[PDB]
Amino acid sequence: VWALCFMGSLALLALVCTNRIQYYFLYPHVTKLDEVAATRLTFPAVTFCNLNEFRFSRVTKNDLYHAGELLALLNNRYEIPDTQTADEKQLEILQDKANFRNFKPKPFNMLEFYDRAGHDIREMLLSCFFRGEQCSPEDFKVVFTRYGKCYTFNAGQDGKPRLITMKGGTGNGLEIMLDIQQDEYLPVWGETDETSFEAGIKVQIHSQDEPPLIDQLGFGVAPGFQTFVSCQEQRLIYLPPPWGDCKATTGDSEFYDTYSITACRIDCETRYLVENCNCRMVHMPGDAPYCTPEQYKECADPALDFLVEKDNEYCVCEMPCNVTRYGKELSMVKIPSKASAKYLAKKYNKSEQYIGENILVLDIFFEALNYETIEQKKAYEVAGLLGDIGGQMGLFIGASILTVLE
Amino acid sequence: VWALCFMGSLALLALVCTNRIQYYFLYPHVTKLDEVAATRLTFPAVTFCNLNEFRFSRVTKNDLYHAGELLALLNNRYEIPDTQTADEKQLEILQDKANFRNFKPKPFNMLEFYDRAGHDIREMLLSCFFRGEQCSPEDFKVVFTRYGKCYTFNAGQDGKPRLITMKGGTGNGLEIMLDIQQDEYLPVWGETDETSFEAGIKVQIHSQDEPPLIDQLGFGVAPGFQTFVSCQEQRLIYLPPPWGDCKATTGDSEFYDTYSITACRIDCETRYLVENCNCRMVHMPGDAPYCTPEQYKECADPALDFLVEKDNEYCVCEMPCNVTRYGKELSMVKIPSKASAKYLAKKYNKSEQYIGENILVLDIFFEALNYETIEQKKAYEVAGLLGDIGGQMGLFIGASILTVLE
Amino acid sequence: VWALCFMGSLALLALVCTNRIQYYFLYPHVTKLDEVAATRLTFPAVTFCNLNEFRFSRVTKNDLYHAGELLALLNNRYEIPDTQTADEKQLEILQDKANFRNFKPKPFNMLEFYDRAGHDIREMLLSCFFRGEQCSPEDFKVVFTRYGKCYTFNAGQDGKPRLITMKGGTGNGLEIMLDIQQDEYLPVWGETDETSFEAGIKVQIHSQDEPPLIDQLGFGVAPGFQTFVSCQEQRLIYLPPPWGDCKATTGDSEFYDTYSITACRIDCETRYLVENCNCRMVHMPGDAPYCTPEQYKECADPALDFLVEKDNEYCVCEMPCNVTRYGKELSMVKIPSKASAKYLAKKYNKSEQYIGENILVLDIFFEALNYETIEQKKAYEVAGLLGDIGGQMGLFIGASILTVLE
Ligand SMILES: [Cl-]
Ligand SMILES: [Cl-]
Ligand SMILES: [Cl-]
Ligand SMILES: [Cs+]
Ligand SMILES: [Cs+]
Ligand SMILES: [Cs+]
Ligand SMILES: [Cs+]
Ligand SMILES: [Cs+]
Ligand SMILES: [Cs+]
Ligand SMILES: [Cs+]
Ligand SMILES: [Cs+]
Repeated sequence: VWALCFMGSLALLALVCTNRIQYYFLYPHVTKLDEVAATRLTFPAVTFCNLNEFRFSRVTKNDLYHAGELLALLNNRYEIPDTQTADEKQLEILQDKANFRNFKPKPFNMLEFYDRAGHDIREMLLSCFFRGEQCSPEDFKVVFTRYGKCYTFNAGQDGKPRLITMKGGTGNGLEIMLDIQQDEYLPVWGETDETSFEAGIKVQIHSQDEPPLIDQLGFGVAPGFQTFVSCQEQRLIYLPPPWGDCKATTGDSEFYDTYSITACRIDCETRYLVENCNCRMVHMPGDAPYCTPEQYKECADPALDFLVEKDNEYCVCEMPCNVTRYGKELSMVKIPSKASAKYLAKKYNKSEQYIGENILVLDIFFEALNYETIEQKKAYEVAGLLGDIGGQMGLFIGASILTVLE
Repeated sequence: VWALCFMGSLALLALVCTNRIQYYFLYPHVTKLDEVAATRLTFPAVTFCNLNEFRFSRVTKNDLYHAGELLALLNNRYEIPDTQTADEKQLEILQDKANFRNFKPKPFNMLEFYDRAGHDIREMLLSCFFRGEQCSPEDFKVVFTRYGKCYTFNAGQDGKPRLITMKGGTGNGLEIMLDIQQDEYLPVWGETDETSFEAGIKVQIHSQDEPPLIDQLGFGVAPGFQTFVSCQEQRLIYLPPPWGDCKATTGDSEFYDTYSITACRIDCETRYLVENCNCRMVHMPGDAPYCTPEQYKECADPALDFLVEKDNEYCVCEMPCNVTRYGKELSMVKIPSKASAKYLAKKYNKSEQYIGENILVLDIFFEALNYETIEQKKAYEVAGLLGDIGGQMGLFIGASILTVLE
Repeated sequence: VWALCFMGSLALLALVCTNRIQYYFLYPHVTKLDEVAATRLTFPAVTFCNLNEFRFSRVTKNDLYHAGELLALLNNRYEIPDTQTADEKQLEILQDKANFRNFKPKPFNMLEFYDRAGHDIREMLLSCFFRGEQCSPEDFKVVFTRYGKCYTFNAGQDGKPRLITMKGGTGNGLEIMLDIQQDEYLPVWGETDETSFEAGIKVQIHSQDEPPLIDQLGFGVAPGFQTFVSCQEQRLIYLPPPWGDCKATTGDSEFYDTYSITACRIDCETRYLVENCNCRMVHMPGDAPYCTPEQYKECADPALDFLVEKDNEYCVCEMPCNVTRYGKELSMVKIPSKASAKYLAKKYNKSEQYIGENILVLDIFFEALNYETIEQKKAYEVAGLLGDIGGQMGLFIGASILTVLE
């Protein structure tokens, strides 16, 4: 008599049991977030670039011939544009070296042009301090970006015993004072991908083993300010194939020997430009010929402009399994003060005007809670499934012992 | 003999079993946080407002009569305040149209005043680019806030095939150059909720289907800078009644057909002002009469000033079950450079002074890890409880088989 | 016959069972993150400091004698440095009170010097508003930092019924307008830890019961801007000994009666300076003698400079079990506008130049989602282990009933 709903007690097992086994096959994960004060923490690499690509005093006669149009300094008939914009003192200088009567074109490449005309760390870096220790231009590695000759502090390449951070605050990080040298900025007479309307620098904080994409990803620092950048290192760990679609951390993709989102982007930005312009830009890796100024203006610029703005399809990247993110909070105070302008003016052999317009202090450091791990953890292991459907079996063929008793 | 602590083995079951069943009734939840590089991602809406509400050249004789006191331009006896502050060239203009001898008041409402005197996108927008494509004032929807005539890029209303983002960097987002038109700013002679001491604009990044609250929630952008806004879309999902107290996402509340915190706030800001001033402000929805300048100064301003600063009680909102947050990291570089000022001066038919004081470049884009889900997941399902108290029952009436054996 | 792999079915139990018991001993935890719109939320404390330590008009003859070298105003032979930098009008004033012929040294201590020469809230605070209510210098508590005489709004010490926040937006928070008084800045003739090249203020948002470390942790606010600081309170809860190594929240460590990272840092910064200079700095607690200017320059500065930049070893802190973090997003607009400069100039009895160079508006408020809890939760309780190894036992000595049946 009392056994009709005992096979109905089998119906309860089925419904409850069949969902815990479906839940496993969804392969669900939870998140383990730990914000903590670390010790012996590795300091990131800091890349920076002047927003002006070429120093006006270094642009030679041959430099202007090959690259003039690309820099919007010459029209098509190799002369100064009909318009343009002043300048009483500069137009004298430029038209003198725009005189091509007497001139025969000499060999030219953009990498050497960037390298020589590009702004120099040795005259930009007025002051460097990391953790009490004073750094020099030696502590900065030259790296080429779409901006030109750029510089990486703490690149930590070749034997260099990487710099560590212990606690929070400005003192436990990097401080640099810079002269952006506005009096060396190329006159802007038109708009091209090489000229800008802005004075200042671009900065990007990244892992030593991930290349910069400062054109796209970087932050700006304005001249005539001290800028505080309070940071936090975020370690993001993901789960392999069955739970999430991450690509393996330890390589292995193309021109760089560490897989990251940025490396993957530059990888096929190189492929794309080679497969379309027969040409690579200055900042791209590989061994293809460097783009000639004519190829930059006709092919290489629009090609990369297409990839970084229009493309929805060609250069897309998978998620790596390890990602380092840098949370940052920015802040400014004015430099110089009325009470200090004259000091710095004298100290660096400069006008008081100049100091207010060119001088810049950068502070990169971490806050107290400097380290964050965001790791995806498995929610239902195989053993926990068996221990749940097992203890589910012995509940309707094991806890029936107390219902038939009553 | 060996059965005295077997009912003491029942005591172990009770203590361990009664806490796993209490743990279920706490209804606990965990968090699933996923920061990832997305694809086919929806671009937010961008609302912006000039901090000056009314263009000085558009304030007519009738405009000054009705709204003069509210704008701190006239005292109570309809004349220019006894003090005030200059200006040799402006006081000539204002006192000419402050001459009310010969004048008879004409019909007036604030919405039309805002609409006509309000700053115009067509003369503010000097440059617009989204993802390589150039935008025009057509791509901006006019929206009224407490600031006045404001504008929303990518409002995505009425058929408009919403704009998408693929990757990280400035190129995959919006860039706009603006003239805030300081020479059109109303003279500030006193302090009111309509005048400000600041030049610049207010910006707010929000969902297409959530209204702006830019007065309260927005960020500022200063003139004479290029400002980079690196973003991250954060999707926050919460749990319904038993686990958390969220209100349903899909409606359904009052003047807007999507429930959000901002919509809920404006909802009863409208109710409150109607139920206290017999009046609605220009930016509020519904069908009540628009506030007259006199009602603004006497009733509507203090009423809303009470709600947004003092009120602890009247207009409080429940959490929605879906929230879109935008993490943002701001950055500046100077505009113009010494080497480009003259170009832009000529390009827009303006003084070099003007360019340094009025011109502004805004960049809104997402970083590489553009998308974040913060979803609350159930920690103890009903099936996992049964599989644990079941496997708990068969441990003291099932693993006694190995203790009586020894 | 059908019993050879039944002891092989014992092998399955062993492998699956021995990992769920190893998983427990790893003591794993998950994370519960809840971003929500709060109510009745406690407003933080806001500390700020002028970047100039000593007001030029308050530096007396005796002040210059004792502290002159430390301030880089005097060389070693008690005279004005041979160089230095101007100033036609200031060098007249300073050399008059640098005349020590006729002068006999009087008693001196840095705390009184900071207290008297330090910038005064009563002449810096031009405007204060919190949630519609106007605040005065009374609402600001004087606190000494390495900057000098600094000020804390909403310190909430001694009976003060702490201020609350309800919703998001500028209105539900603090707004302050400041004159940093650049015309009162001490001339900078050299570089010391007491002089700076920057005009502006340092700000830090912290818990009422945690001291400031504004030198290290604070953010800057530049003069001639309105700065918006959109905030979010983050409550971080950690797990005691067995799961994580947190130190107890409710005390109990040294000079402050609440354990926090900042309190712990100042604790042994005090110990260190006492145990090395026989000396404490002005901002440090305890009862040791205050450092004399000579001791500052010779001992106390380099000692603390060592701790905040070089030290990897001496002053390291454990994690507390409760931490309050403040996420912040910064933003600027220009002050004053061309149309308002003259008003403020007149209002505060100042030059139009002065207003552009000294005036500053600060806005501290929370966004809509103002409150965040990041709490570490236990992943495998003891009861859930037993209910899993129990339901694991009764799966190979309980679900064999269906395999021997077939
Ligand atoms: Cl790409
Ligand atoms: Cl409200
Ligand atoms: Cl320390
Ligand atoms: Cs450009
Ligand atoms: Cs490789
Ligand atoms: Cs206002
Ligand atoms: Cs509705
Ligand atoms: Cs200093
Ligand atoms: Cs204590
Ligand atoms: Cs379980
Ligand atoms: Cs279980």
